[PDB]
Amino acid sequence: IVGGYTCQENSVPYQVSLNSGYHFCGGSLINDQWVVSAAHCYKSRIQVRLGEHNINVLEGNEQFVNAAKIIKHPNFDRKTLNNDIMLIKLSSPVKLNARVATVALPSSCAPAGTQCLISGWGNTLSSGVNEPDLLQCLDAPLLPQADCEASYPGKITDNMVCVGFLEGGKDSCQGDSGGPVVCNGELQGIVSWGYGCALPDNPGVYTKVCNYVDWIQDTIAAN
Amino acid sequence: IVGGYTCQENSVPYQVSLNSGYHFCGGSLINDQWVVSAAHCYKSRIQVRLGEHNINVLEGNEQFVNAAKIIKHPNFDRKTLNNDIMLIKLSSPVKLNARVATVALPSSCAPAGTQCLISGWGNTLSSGVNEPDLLQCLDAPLLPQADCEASYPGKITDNMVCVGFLEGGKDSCQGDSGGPVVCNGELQGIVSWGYGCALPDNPGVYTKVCNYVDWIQDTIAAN
Repeated sequence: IVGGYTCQENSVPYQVSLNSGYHFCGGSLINDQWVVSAAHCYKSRIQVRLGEHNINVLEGNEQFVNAAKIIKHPNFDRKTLNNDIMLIKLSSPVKLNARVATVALPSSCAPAGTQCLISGWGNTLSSGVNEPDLLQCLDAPLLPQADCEASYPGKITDNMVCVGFLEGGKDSCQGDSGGPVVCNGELQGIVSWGYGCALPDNPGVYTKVCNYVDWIQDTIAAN
Repeated sequence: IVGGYTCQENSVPYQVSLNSGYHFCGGSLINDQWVVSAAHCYKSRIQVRLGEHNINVLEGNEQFVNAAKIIKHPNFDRKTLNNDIMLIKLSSPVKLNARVATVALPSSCAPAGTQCLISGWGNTLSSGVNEPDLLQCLDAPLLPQADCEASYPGKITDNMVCVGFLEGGKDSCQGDSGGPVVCNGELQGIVSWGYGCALPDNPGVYTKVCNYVDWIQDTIAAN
């Protein structure tokens, strides 16, 4: 997160860190056994870390669980990052409590103009890299699809949404990938891609989660 | 390397990749058993990969050897990155040949105005991150110490040198760390730090290797 602020400890209780020996992506806990992340965060072994605030210091609220099934959307296209969504079933349910809780799936697609919260331990600089220890938060609005399509001529599908500021300075960045944008209590987007980080006229683009609620539900049920 | 070009295959034969399960820094082979890298690339287990061109495809010229002793400069200061130099003794000597060869230590400190070659598999973008598969090369001059000190008021020691372009656009970046800047056949610098990557007025700064030749020699001899 570039241009954000440190989240109050465990105030984003559905945020998880996906770790392979190091944090490489974030995700959202949607029930006590399933996590939604970006299909481009796929790795064959993933340890999911919940209850995290400082990703590097054991603070005493963490639960670390291994992914048992990691399911990428069957139409995920690696080249356009269309359908960049993945589901991870944990190998055992987690203990839901104050610092570890669920986020709701969307009842409808949020309108342009909605303020959302994006969070993650991803890159905090618009040039070079600096990985933060503490979870970062960003308040940012959902942008009109016309503004999204204008920034990325020919690359935005109906499954992608832009969130951010066209003047730049504040955005998600590599490492935030797979994590949440929550607007009015529901998961509306997943951090997916953008050109650079926090650049003028290059807003971040997010998987539009209200397009996948049937798939997320079919898949949890069949699994 | 931002703004560079793909090196001809195995034309930088002293370049090595330091790997912990992934490439995280570069270095230079200075004899058949010792590698010089940046002290900030220190990890307790390192696999050194030599003969590399595509860091991701076995091409048939690689030699992969484990580090046996990893020695950081005793005055390395983690906060200012002063004395950012480290020596790695390989657990067995490598087979020196066309694609795996030594680079010479400096006979004197190169003058400002010298053209050098910097290489590495580090970040290729000035905003966001993109790691390349193929080794990248950059031709860049050594800058006057006054220009270096002017860009970074209060942070340049006598052990640091700037290389690059004050207009920005071309620079080394995270991941190139620890690798070589060679000028007229001798290792003159080690990729160390800079603000951002390829930004106007923020040239990269490098450990000045001609200040450490006695230490490098003492240390190889005592070990």
